[PDB]
Amino acid sequence: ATCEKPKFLEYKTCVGDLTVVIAKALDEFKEFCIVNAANEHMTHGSGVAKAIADFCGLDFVEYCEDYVKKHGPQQRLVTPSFVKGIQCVNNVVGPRHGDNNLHEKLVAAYKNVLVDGVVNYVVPVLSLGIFGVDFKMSIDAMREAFEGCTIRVLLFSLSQEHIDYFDVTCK
Repeated sequence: ATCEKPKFLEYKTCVGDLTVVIAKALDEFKEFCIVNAANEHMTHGSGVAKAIADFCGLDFVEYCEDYVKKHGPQQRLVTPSFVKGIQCVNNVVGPRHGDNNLHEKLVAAYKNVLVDGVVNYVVPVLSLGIFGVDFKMSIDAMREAFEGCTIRVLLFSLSQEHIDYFDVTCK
């Protein structure tokens, strides 16, 4: 029933990179939003940003560049993906480690994932800088953000241990 709202919050997990998770999402959701852990300037030099930029292509990249150029930096930019099956890319700028109210800002970052009309999401564990630093806070924050929502979330990370923490905290 993957183009309808779920009855309640549903999760999927993937230990894998963007390539792997996108393939899994295409297969299991068919249609979905990819969340990109972005910077304000929507640059894609490295990491998931670079991965999404490479995967989505020049039209995606040009879209983001022109937007920031014309409209200035963005903390949440929902863009076209230019990829069949990918309803949109939600470029979410999360907090950095040591920021004031890290937890609150993490919750706010995950609440920014939601896109009106979009029911299926691929969501990375938002990093605070260094890989794995506060993944527990980040995953906890996601759940708080998503509480009660009628969405499906395919959470992915390159680390099994991030996924195991998700697993053990499922309730």
